[PDB]
Amino acid sequence: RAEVVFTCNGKAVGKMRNELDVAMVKPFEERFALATDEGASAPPPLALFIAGLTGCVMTQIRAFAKRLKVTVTDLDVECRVVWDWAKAGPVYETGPKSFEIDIILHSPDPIEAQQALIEAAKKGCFLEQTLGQANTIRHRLKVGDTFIDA
Amino acid sequence: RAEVVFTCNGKAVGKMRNELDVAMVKPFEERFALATDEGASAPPPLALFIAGLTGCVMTQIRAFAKRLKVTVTDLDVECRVVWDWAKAGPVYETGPKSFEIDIILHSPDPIEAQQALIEAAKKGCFLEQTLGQANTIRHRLKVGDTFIDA
Repeated sequence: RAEVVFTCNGKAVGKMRNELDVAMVKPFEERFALATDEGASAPPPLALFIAGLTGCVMTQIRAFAKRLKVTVTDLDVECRVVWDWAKAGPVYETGPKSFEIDIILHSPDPIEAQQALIEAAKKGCFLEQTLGQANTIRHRLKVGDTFIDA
Repeated sequence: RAEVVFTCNGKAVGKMRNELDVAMVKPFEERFALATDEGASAPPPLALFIAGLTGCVMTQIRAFAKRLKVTVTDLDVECRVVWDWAKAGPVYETGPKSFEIDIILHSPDPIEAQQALIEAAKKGCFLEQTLGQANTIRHRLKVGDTFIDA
């Protein structure tokens, strides 16, 4: 199994800002400091993906906590995603292997209440709900003035 | 159908750098300039996701083009993703609605060759292969020194 492994350790700061410490772990080790927020050399694509997923989960936890009667302090979310690849003639093909999200709430509330918040956050999180089902991506290729299926 | 809609227009620059012009379109309009690369106020989580997806696709196109005998110039990739939400008691639940990726190669090669490159890029793209299947995300909640399922 040739693997690509990313992790993200997210920490809640400010009102809605999440500071996302992303690392490639395999095939080699690199770190990227990213962030998300709500209100109003570049990293590799999988770093943006894992930061997005971690930030999405964190955002829903933070948005829903008071509504669901949970006090959360110094929220930390740790996410690990594993993919694998295989040779396919002159190129490679890929797929997902595992997704893990560990959540630290520092909450004074019942565990049942904390679980309700995590469940609500899972269903509120656009990206989690996307990842939980198969999706069809329509691809098209420009030819002249038109786009054909590709 | 209450929708959340993001777009990304990606442009290839440099050797592997992709400049990703992301917009929220619904529920309101915001723009974010992002980028990915390979070698060696913060945006919302869905902006990082769509930038990641667009950058992943572009990276595979660029990595595979010469290997598959395709000349690509001034690569541009346009991606549109639509989700929807619905009320669920005191909170909301979400899901994916549509994914569209339009590719502009400016290539002097046969259309069949360009399609082979796009197909190879689809299978090489970690994120496309992730999105094409259902995934299980294991969630855990810290309790004391241990993590329980959540």
